[PDB]
Amino acid sequence: IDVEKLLELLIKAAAAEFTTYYYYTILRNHATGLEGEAIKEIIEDARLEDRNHFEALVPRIYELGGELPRDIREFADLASCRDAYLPEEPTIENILKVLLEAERCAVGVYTEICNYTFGKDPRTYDLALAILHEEIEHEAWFEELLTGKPSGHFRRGKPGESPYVSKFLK
Amino acid sequence: IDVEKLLELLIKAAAAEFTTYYYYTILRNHATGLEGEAIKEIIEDARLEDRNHFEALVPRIYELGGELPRDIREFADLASCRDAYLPEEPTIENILKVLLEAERCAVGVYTEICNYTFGKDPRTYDLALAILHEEIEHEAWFEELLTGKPSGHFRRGKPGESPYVSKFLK
Amino acid sequence: IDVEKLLELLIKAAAAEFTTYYYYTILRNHATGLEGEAIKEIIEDARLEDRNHFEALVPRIYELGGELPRDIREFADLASCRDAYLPEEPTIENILKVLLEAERCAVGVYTEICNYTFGKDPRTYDLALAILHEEIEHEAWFEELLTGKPSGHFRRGKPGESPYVSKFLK
Amino acid sequence: IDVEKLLELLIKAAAAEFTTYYYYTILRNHATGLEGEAIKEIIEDARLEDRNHFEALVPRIYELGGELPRDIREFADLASCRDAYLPEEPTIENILKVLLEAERCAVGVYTEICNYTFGKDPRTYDLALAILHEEIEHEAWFEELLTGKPSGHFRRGKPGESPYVSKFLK
Amino acid sequence: IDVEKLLELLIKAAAAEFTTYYYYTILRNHATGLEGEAIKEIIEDARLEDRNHFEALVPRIYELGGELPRDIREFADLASCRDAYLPEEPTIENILKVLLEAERCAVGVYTEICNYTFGKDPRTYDLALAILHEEIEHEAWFEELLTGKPSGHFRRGKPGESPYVSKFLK
Amino acid sequence: IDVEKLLELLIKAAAAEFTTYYYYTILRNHATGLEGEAIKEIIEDARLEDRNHFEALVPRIYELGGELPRDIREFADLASCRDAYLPEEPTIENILKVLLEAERCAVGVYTEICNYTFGKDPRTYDLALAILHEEIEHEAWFEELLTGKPSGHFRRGKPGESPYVSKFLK
Amino acid sequence: IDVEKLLELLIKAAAAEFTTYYYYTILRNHATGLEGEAIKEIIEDARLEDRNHFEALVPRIYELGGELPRDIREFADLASCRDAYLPEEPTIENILKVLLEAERCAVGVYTEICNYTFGKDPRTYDLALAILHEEIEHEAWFEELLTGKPSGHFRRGKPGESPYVSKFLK
Amino acid sequence: IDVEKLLELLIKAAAAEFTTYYYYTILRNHATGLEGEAIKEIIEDARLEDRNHFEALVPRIYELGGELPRDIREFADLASCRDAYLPEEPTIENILKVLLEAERCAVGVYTEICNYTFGKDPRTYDLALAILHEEIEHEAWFEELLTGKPSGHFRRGKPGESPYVSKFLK
Amino acid sequence: IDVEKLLELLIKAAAAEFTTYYYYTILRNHATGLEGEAIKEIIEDARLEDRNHFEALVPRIYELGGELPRDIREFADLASCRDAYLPEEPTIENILKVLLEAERCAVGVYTEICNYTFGKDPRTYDLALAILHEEIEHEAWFEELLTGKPSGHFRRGKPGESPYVSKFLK
Amino acid sequence: IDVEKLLELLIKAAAAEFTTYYYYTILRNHATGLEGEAIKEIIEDARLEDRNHFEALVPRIYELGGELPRDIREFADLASCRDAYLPEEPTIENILKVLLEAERCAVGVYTEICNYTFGKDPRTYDLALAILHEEIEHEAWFEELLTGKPSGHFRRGKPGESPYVSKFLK
Amino acid sequence: IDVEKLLELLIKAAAAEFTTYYYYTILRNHATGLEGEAIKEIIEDARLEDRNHFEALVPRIYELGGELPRDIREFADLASCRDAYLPEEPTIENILKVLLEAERCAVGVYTEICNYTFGKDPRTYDLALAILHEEIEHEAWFEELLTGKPSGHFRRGKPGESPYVSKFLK
Amino acid sequence: IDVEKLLELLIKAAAAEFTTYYYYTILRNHATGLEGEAIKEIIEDARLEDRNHFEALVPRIYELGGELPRDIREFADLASCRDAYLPEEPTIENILKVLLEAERCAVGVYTEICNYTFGKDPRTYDLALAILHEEIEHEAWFEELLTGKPSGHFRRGKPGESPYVSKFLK
Ligand SMILES: [Fe+3]
Ligand SMILES: [Fe+3]
Ligand SMILES: [Fe+3]
Ligand SMILES: [Fe+3]
Ligand SMILES: [Fe+3]
Ligand SMILES: [Fe+3]
Ligand SMILES: [Fe+3]
Ligand SMILES: [Fe+3]
Repeated sequence: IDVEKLLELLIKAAAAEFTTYYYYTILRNHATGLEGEAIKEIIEDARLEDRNHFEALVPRIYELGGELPRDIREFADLASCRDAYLPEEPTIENILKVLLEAERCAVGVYTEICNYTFGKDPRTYDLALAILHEEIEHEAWFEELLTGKPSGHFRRGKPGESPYVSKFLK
Repeated sequence: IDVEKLLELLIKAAAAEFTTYYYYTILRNHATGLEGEAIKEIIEDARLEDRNHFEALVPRIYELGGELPRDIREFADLASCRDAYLPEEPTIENILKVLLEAERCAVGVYTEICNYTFGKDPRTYDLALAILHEEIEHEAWFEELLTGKPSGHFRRGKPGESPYVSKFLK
Repeated sequence: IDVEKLLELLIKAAAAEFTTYYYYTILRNHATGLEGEAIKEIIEDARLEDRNHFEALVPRIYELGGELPRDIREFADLASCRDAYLPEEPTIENILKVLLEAERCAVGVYTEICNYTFGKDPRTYDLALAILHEEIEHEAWFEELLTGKPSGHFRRGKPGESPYVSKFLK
Repeated sequence: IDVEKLLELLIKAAAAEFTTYYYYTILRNHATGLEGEAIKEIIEDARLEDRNHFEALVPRIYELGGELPRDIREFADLASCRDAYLPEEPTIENILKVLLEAERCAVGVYTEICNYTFGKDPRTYDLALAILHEEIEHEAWFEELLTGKPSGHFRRGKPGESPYVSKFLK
Repeated sequence: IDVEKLLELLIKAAAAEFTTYYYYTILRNHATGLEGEAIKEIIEDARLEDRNHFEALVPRIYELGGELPRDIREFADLASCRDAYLPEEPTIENILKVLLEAERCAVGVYTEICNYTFGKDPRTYDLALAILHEEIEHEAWFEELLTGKPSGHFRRGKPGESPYVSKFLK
Repeated sequence: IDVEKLLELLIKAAAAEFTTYYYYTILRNHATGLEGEAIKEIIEDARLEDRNHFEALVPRIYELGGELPRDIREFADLASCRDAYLPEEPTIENILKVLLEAERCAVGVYTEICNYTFGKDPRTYDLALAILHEEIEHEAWFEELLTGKPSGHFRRGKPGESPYVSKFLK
Repeated sequence: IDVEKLLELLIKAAAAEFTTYYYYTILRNHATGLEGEAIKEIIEDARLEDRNHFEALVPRIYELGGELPRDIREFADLASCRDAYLPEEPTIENILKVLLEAERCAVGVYTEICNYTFGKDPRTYDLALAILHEEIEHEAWFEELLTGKPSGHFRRGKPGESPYVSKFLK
Repeated sequence: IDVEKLLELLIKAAAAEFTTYYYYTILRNHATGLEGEAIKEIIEDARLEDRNHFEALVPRIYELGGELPRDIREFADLASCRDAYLPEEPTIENILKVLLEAERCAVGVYTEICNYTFGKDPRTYDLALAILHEEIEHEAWFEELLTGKPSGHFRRGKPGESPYVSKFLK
Repeated sequence: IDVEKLLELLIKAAAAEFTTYYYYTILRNHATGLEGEAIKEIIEDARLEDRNHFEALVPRIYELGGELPRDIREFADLASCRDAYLPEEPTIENILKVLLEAERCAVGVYTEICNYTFGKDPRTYDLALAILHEEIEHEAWFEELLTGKPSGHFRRGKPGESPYVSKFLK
Repeated sequence: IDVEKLLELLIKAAAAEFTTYYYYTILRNHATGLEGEAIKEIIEDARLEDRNHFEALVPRIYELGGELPRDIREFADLASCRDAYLPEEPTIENILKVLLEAERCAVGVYTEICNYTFGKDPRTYDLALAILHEEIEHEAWFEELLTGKPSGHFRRGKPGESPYVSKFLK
Repeated sequence: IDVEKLLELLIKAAAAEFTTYYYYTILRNHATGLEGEAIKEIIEDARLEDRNHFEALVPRIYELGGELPRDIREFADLASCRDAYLPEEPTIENILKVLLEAERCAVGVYTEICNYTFGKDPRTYDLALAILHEEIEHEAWFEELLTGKPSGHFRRGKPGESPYVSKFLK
Repeated sequence: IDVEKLLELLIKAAAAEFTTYYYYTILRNHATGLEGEAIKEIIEDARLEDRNHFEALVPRIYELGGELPRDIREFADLASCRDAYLPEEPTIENILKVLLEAERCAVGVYTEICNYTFGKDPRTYDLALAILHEEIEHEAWFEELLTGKPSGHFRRGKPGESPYVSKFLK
């Protein structure tokens, strides 16, 4: 494995998770009214688990000899996803669209990392797989709410449970 | 008490609970969208408690000298209720209709067993009464969601609590 | 501080909390249907915390040399708020209107008590402040549900948590 | 069963429990001195369990198609017991007399409901029986304290345990 | 109900439970070897739950105006069962025979009490029913071990759980 | 990956787990006598974990765009294993034979799914691997009991622990 | 050590604890009125810990090759203490006298066993010492209540804690 | 704020709490007999919470640049209260008099500190307020026991709970 | 109070906390070697509590009618503190210098907010006071490590305890 | 006490415990079949508690100025017991013979240490006594399984409880 | 035993523990800087356990008919150790010297008490032994930190665990 | 896969873990002084997790048809690592060198096993991967302490947590 490339991938994914922890706060606060109370706890579940994803990526970055960038704006500019901005018309459907685009991008990032470390770096692969479980379940929550396609998921009992990444957490 | 008749009643009710544990899984997965997120945890609450009802009926069946049937298809064909099939147009209102018919039938089954063992078999009566509490509360949840008639119930804190049948559970 | 005036304020506020514990029960039971399941746990959260507010006001009343009135009808007639009556047309929006008027009055009562005991009676001030936190958060829940204005609150994990008044509770 | 009669009985008993939750607060605060510290926790135990009795009666009332009355004064005027007023000479013995009259009336109310729903409405019967256990134990506590007749009861570990009605509570 | 007769029944049953708590200790210690390790935890489960049965009968005896007899030998001589003596040849099969005779007698005692208080004394009936659940499950454990007839019971997780009588325990 | 083939494999394996949850109940109840008490908790451990396997397979099926079949008999007819029928001579050795054939088939099913999704679908692979851990340990328990070959496993502390699949459970 | 003598001492002390568990039940129920509520929890604390003393003595008896006697009346007749009979005039002071005589005898029994096994049988010595701690604290509770001599003890948080003998308990 | 003056106040109050932790031990041990068992747990509650007050004052003293005095006798000589000496005639009423004088002095000390840091040092003010809550509740317990004036307080569940100062404790 | 000014103050302080949560991660990772292991848990304690400070500021911002800025770079540019950059020579002493400058600035920010809302906005004042407690204790930890001045603080038991702000957290 | 002799005794006993932790693993894995499932948890209980014995001996060795030997083979060669080798014919009875010889030797080792430190080194004596309790109970388990002599012991609830040595453990 | 001599020894040792609880607070606060953070939790562990030693000595003093002295200065003047004064040059090494002298004196005090009550007063002996365990482990912590001699101890998980004296604590 | 080769690898790795559990005890005890207290808990964390690694390897060895060797010296001679001997000059830096060589060897062993079972034996691969996570984190702890290279790890909350291997543990 070319380890500088994996370090770029991992830093970009961790910037995606950190920015996501911010933008989801904003999105959570605008899920308002009767429809929004339905999706608020789900946004909060995804936001806390994603910040846990950041908390799991950083130790692996420093394991491989990389560092987080000096400036937090450099970090934000490195995000592998685009910013989950609040829509101009922040309806519940428009917000769900933004959240679904974010978790679809996140699934792709971690699929890319797993397809990079498969049979080559088992620790990073296992970590990217653990985050990929939770990003797939994030995408399913928001795609069932926005489109109605049944994907059989439930709401975590408490936000930030992160059942698949917890063994990388303290 | 004619104990073969009570054994038929109890086996038929346990087949109702086992099939219900399956069909409610299917119904749970199709409660989708913004309206469905409202009723999903309630379907899950009823599904887990009903499978707990099966888990409480089987020991009493073997107490009285009966057995579950050899083949699982024989068992399913013995269900005292009709199959809670997914409706052809699986809207939230049509699904609530199916769930309400299932829990109304279940209330009738356990009313029948209690009216059979009253003053005659106190253990089976107490057990049928404990399940009857939870089936009455299932019916009330779904009738408040479908019709709006206030029956004063809340959502269990965690699915499968089964507060009335727990003392028959392990 | 004129302590008979503070005792009137505190008794009137405790009658507001006790009556509110009753009327919110009624309002909780009529939050029915698909929209009402969304607001039921929020009504229950506010009802239990408000009865906890009564449970915190009574010890301070007897600290200052006051008593609850002999007759429970005298007590109800002393409520600093108006009765959160069930609306003639008990829709979800009309019920939210009633709940929001009740929690807006409650915020005003406890603002008045804090503006009375500020720098003068620190124990009563701290207690009125603790209740005022929870009444402000009640008002925000119901104003976000009724109007959509984002005020950034979540649902307590379990009803009656009363995180700000708990240190006055047993 | 004539269900309007059972609804009257159940509403009157729930008004008895709600008023009792108020009047026992007052009685608790006047159990003072060296003798009163002995009976205070017992008054608190009975007060919290009785308010739990109210919390268990209301869901059954709305199950059967009844409602709590619109006005809280109507409710108080419906109490099946007389008001546990603070005695004119509020000695420990006079207060125990009042508490014993209240719990003797409560035992009679729930005996009446059980004698009404026996073999006829098993859910309401089971609920009235669960409250009747705790009202019998309330009467025994206060009759042992006032007269010395041994009835073999202990103090609940924590107030409001309600071991017999808990399965109807949330 | 003739209450002196019910007091005799209840005192005799409580002597049965107290003596049983002793004799089961002895029987537990002689369940030795490879076969006995299988039945030891089951003997211990039944012994602790039976002593819990004594702990639940005594408060009801003093509720009804009765007392335990002055002398512990009078008490032992009042046991409604015969003494679960260690067999002359204390094999695992002979010990199981003794345990099964004891729990069959206990089922009969509590069936007799329930058939006495049915529709007449609901508190004592509920208590006798709760003990009767656990005595029926004791009989089933020992009859499955001695004869092999399937009655579908499992081993309690911890001895003395007493899931049916716990609400009468402190 | 041809996703309809993986959906067939996953539905067939989930029917195997659901039928197994039924048939193991029956097998559990006939593990009787002194020898059977030894294997009962082990049957119960495997039965509960297998029903947990069903509870983990269904969300992945609806993730991939599949559904459980409409009718529960269709589902049972799709089981990748043969029915763990009670043997004609239900001795402890014959029952162990049936249980060992069932868990050997289950190991083969999940080996097949893992050999299908390896390096191709990491979420389904991880899930099939988690179930495969527990099916390998089921096979080892029953092969040590039936043949005596040491495979170094212990009994789970509580049934249905499912230590490897729990992160897919709620 | 002459081990038959130590076995006599240990069997006599265990009969003292078993009879005490009975007689303290009776004494507990007659600690009535305002004064008795003060001493009831203390009687209950001593009763449960003493029955725990029986539960710790029996394993050591069977360790040393002894057995509990065949008949429970033989056992009661072997008690190293005299029977804590209910006094003819069962006042709170007379009951405290009886309880203090019982715990003074118990302190003497275990002092005798410790003075027997000192430097000779360390396991039995440690066990007799652990019971002797709790019997000394029982005597101090009852001597402070009856005479007022300060011995600095508090009430255990929950009855039957047995902090010194717990490591011999299961 | 003149910070040396606040440091004197805080050191004097912490010496009051440390000496109080000693003298309350002595007072606790002499609350003997039937009346004293009533007040013992209340003395223990106040003693442990007061030693917790010392544990909260010391970090704030070292925050502000002060130190505890070198010698423990200097410290004791700095106590803002007078020594809660055991009365010459240590009756329950005389001991309650001493305890009430101590907690009345403590309320005055912390009122003085709060009136010093109000709007000037918010951390010390909040800390002095938290201790002042618990000292007001100490005074109320002892004034209700000694005089009978109802102040509506209960006994903490466990000694040293310190619900208001706990957030300053470790 | 001019509420736009308080909203600026609160948004700037929340940007300080969010950036601090990032920069402290970086600082935590470079506290290396034998000296750094001493300060790592303290950096982690401060980092988690500061991110909790962000989690408490956002609900109050949306209460007062403000919002977090659309872009995360705008947010970072609004931080009331300067960026806790990793020093060019990242020794343990240089890192402690940076951490101490950050927590000294944070103490000043929250002193400014409290001096703004004192007697004017009690909810925001209480919140700013709760954060100010934890920022004062952060400054004391780092000033004791860097200079040796005794300020009497200990290490929180687990990172992110936030004992003073927890009642604002979920 | 000659402390080099006590250090030899303690090092030899700790080598006995460490080797025993290995050999019991092997013995545990060969307790197979229907008889072996009975004794497996008992072997596991003894193995974990014995490794806990090693964990308690090492701190006392370094207290007295001794060390564990440099090489792990030197350590194994110092074991005060002989190696609990797997028997050539590893039947359940032959394995029980080996386990009983090991725990009989262990009882003798710790009897020797206690007879060495009695009245001379109280810390080491107390530690050797705590291990001696658990070794006596190990011997009793295996002697009841192999010979049937009743010694009145039960199975620890969870392996490695070590109730007597836990206060020396971390 | 001459009990006045043992009472002197026990009162002097309890004054040593109480003064130590004060002086260790002071010593804890001056363990500053990078080296001091290493020893702070160890000082806190010893300080809390020593105050627990005081909490265990007082009940035994009042058991034997002794009392704590009337005045707290008399008590401090009775300390069996010398005052653990802050050194004139309070370096980490000088502070460790003071702490090691204090715990060496404490080991000698409790060795003296055990050598006094050996075979003569088993309760006091057991108590002095329990404190002597913890004082030996205190001495080992400080002697390993000051000199480097390996004595194999670890840091208690939480301060004031007091694993050996806890059974004397409430 | 050639299964005898994998059995050699797994037995050699389990001997590495068992010997490591011994040698780390020795290394832990010599991490003395002010610097050593910093690294002691980290040595203890690694030692307990490594012994947990042994506890996870043995069941997989007996799954695959292998056994631990008859003699514990044969086992030690099979260790895939070299013995982590105490250095001749046991400074903190020399001890860290030894620990880092041990965990670097362990990372290589488990990398070798994973590179052997990849896509071939998924259970053993998953197990070797779980141990490899914890061995990589062991190496990072010791390399950050010895060299200062930031690898972003923290100290486990309690020793032997083994977050990655726990699902293989009981
Ligand atoms: Fe993410
Ligand atoms: Fe059902
Ligand atoms: Fe019984
Ligand atoms: Fe006793
Ligand atoms: Fe104080
Ligand atoms: Fe901050
Ligand atoms: Fe000490
Ligand atoms: Fe390892």
